[PDB]
Amino acid sequence: YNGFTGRKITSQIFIGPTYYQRLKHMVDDKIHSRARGPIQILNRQPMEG
DNA sequence: GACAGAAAGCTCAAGTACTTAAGCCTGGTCTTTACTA
Repeated sequence: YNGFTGRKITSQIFIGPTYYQRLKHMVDDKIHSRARGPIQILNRQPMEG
């Protein structure tokens, strides 16, 4: 049944329990932004990493 | 003066030196100086 309106769904959906894994990769460890931060010593260019 | 031989020359196959080798990103760990003097 549709969660929003309560109407039945015309197609019949395949459902069941399946074993799922959470992986090490998370967005909080990958999100990054830069604006006039640290400057490399030799090239006077933005840092790496 | 006509031939042949010995010449410098020239070109053409093998061998050698040198080059590049995807893009971005995240971590971790280790180490710069150990050894003779």
